[PDB]
Amino acid sequence: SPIYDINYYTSEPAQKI
Repeated sequence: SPIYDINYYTSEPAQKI
């Protein structure tokens, strides 16, 4: 269920993206 929170890969490159 907490798979939706696995998008932290995006939450990391806050500066990159």
